Amino acid sequence: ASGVRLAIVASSWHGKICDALLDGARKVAAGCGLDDPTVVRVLGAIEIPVVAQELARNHDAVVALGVVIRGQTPHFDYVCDAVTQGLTRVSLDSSTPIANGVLTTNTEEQALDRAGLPTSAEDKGAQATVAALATALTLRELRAHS
Amino acid sequence: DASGVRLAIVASSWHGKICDALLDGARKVAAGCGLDDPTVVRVLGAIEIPVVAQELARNHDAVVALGVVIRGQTPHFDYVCDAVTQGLTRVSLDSSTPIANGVLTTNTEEQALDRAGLPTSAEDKGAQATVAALATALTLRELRAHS
Amino acid sequence: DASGVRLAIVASSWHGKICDALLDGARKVAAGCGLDDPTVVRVLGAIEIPVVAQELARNHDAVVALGVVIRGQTPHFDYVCDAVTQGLTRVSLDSSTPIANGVLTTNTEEQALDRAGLPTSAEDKGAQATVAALATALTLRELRAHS
Amino acid sequence: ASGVRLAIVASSWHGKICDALLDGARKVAAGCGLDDPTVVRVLGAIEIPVVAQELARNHDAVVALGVVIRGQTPHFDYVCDAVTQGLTRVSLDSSTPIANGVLTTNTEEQALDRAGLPTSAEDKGAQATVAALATALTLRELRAHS
Amino acid sequence: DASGVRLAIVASSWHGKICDALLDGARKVAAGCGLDDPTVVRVLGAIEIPVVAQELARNHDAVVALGVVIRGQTPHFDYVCDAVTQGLTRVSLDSSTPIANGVLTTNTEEQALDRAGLPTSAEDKGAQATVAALATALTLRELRAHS
Ligand SMILES: O=c1[nH]c(Cl)c(CCCCOP(=O)(O)O)c(=O)[nH]1
Ligand SMILES: O=c1[nH]c(Cl)c(CCCCOP(=O)(O)O)c(=O)[nH]1
Ligand SMILES: O=c1[nH]c(Cl)c(CCCCOP(=O)(O)O)c(=O)[nH]1
Ligand SMILES: O=c1[nH]c(Cl)c(CCCCOP(=O)(O)O)c(=O)[nH]1
Ligand SMILES: O=c1[nH]c(Cl)c(CCCCOP(=O)(O)O)c(=O)[nH]1
Ligand SMILES: [K+]
Ligand SMILES: [K+]
Ligand SMILES: [K+]
Ligand SMILES: [K+]
Ligand SMILES: [K+]
Ligand SMILES: [K+]
Ligand SMILES: [K+]
Ligand SMILES: [K+]
Ligand SMILES: [K+]
Ligand SMILES: [K+]
Ligand SMILES: [K+]
Ligand SMILES: [K+]
Ligand SMILES: [K+]
Ligand SMILES: [K+]
Ligand SMILES: [K+]
Ligand SMILES: [K+]
Repeated sequence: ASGVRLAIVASSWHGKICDALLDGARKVAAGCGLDDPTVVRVLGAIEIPVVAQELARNHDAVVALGVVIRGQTPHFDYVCDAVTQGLTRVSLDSSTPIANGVLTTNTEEQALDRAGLPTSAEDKGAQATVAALATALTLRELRAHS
Repeated sequence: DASGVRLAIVASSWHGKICDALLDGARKVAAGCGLDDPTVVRVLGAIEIPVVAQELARNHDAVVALGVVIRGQTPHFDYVCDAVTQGLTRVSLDSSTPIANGVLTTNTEEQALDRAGLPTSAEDKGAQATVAALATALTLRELRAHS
Repeated sequence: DASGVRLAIVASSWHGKICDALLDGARKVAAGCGLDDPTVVRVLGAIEIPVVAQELARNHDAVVALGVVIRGQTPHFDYVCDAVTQGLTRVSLDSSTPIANGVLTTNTEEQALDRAGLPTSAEDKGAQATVAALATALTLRELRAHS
Repeated sequence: ASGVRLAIVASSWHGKICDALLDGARKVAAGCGLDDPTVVRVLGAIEIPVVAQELARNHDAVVALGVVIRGQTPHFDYVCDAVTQGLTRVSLDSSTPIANGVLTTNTEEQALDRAGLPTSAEDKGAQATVAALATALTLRELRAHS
Repeated sequence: DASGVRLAIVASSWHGKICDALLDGARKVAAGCGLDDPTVVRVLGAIEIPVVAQELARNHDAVVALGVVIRGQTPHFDYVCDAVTQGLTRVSLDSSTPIANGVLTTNTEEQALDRAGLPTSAEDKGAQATVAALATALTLRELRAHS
């Protein structure tokens, strides 16, 4: 994957968990021969699609990282609807994979469990970067050459 | 920071005290960041915000959307929140412009009060949404064309 | 006052009595604001509104959507309300024209009656939507080009 | 209303219920004096929008007929979501009424009761055709003419 | 006789054994209808299907979408299914190409196995989706311009 132009946009709402996701994505990127992907920080998940849209203009793949955790109101449902709709539209408008590393949990421990910390069951940042890179390589192979 | 950003704020009026409080928070953040004169526009309800947001996005770096939807006796709340979600999301991507989320969507009036940055509120979504708008605008300025 | 704005109203007919009442509300607000002859068009059910509202938006500053969707025995209500929600939101932004929300989405007949501005009704969604349509039309006029 | 150009697309999943919807639609078009409508069969509700899109290029109105009955899984919800987004989009892209004749029920009993059979409470194939026809005529009047 | 139709199949790999069974059902229908060599592409998860389906749609009469989403401990399952639903629906209509539904969306693994055309499965979702794809391609063929 050393030739792929990779972008990562990570939100900052719930800082420790977001850093963990990013750390996972970067390590997968580096392990695949990419030492310097484009990394951009935004505040919350609502801000990801617009930044992903900009990044997709000149990258083969964008990894979307963030953490939405349910509060006391229906607001959680609408934040996740907005991000779902936006990323989906961005990937199709740009014909570019936007990988899903945006945790959507009922609880904080569930998010921690999926963030790739030493005792976590899995790592979404890593998983989303693999998805982005595999899908970019597939698309490159399907498209025009040579 | 933030003094060159062209900010717009669109605020509904459906629950007066709450709406005015969100708008105050948005405006105080803008002033704190060197923005004394953002474009401020008022609409009746949340459903009116997207079309007005769309107009504003043509000549601003960021738009803050403020409103309050509180659940009543019917499914109506669900559809109002869906319309706004789809609309703001479409607007931000059609215009490549941050549309910051300061629209409260609550089960109770208590909860909305608690999130509007009134004296005894736990938090202020109006202030938070303005931080998001300004920061994303600045990020986009950095990402886009300059030499 | 809105004596210069071009208003259209599209009202469905499924549940006639409540629909006529919504229309009455809409027309009264219109007349009170200086508009005695808005464009009024009738459609069968709520699913017909967006396509007609689309046509009306090409020739008006605001469209008021009126209708009544009352829950039955099946999930069907959800998908009818979903469709109207997506459509009207699309139409408003495609045409950059306010499409005002006067479409009741209720669990019972009692609830729709209570929101249709009949004599003993708690409120009048037709009136409310119409105020939203005109105030938004006027706001947009002030925002857009004039010399 | 004898001058409107009418197309009907019906899915075949739950065949007995689908035919009764179609018969209801056919009776209303015949009673309103139409030149026999363009009638197309598709397998399930999921296929309706893409065929509706084709028919909409050559017709004043499309009647969409189908039956979705909830099963053991959440699949029902997503099937109904797809058809909702699709037809809505098709009607607005083409500026053409796409009438609602898609039953979305919990049980087979409920579908039967809405399919215009002798002991049925309602006739949705009929209801949808009236809506299509009336909306076609309304748009014809709103649009440009002498 | 579908020997003339250009068929693509995109299948995810999340839950490998089940995806493979779905693919096998698809292939068998395809081969039974005269198509020994359809375009087959593997993607990681269901989120990746729309963008690849879009690419396939430029060069094919029909695309079959195969995949498996099984609900976990969080609301994540709902959003993943919302994304796939919206994406595929958008792709079929942008490109006017049948995109057949072979994406399982189940609460349990047991449910998904039962729908995947295994020896003891109640039904075969892969086979079903392919019949839908091919049949819809043929219909569109007769509906469109020919002599
Ligand atoms: O990126 C993000 N993440 C999260 Cl967790 C939230 C808040 C989730 C909503 C919880 O708040 P409550 O519903 O007001 O208690 C957000 O807005 N944006
Ligand atoms: O900006 C807004 N805010 C709110 Cl709270 C509503 C009504 C919420 C619906 C509650 O009332 P009920 O469902 O009729 O009891 C709106 O339409 N537009
Ligand atoms: O404008 C409208 N209004 C209403 Cl109330 C309906 C019926 C929705 C409820 C259906 O009843 P069920 O068939 O028992 O679910 C509609 O289709 N179109
Ligand atoms: O036109 C249609 N109709 C119906 Cl009823 C279905 C399946 C309903 C899904 C129920 O099955 P289960 O959820 O697997 O038990 C479809 O796909 N397409
Ligand atoms: O193609 C797919 N399939 C599936 Cl099953 C998933 C997992 C959805 C369930 C996630 O588990 P949770 O994190 O425990 O909610 C996916 O992301 N992509
Ligand atoms: K790109
Ligand atoms: K929680
Ligand atoms: K990690
Ligand atoms: K702008
Ligand atoms: K309440
Ligand atoms: K405040
Ligand atoms: K730059
Ligand atoms: K207009
Ligand atoms: K009822
Ligand atoms: K009234
Ligand atoms: K102006
Ligand atoms: K047409
Ligand atoms: K059932
Ligand atoms: K005319
Ligand atoms: K094609
Ligand atoms: K499970």
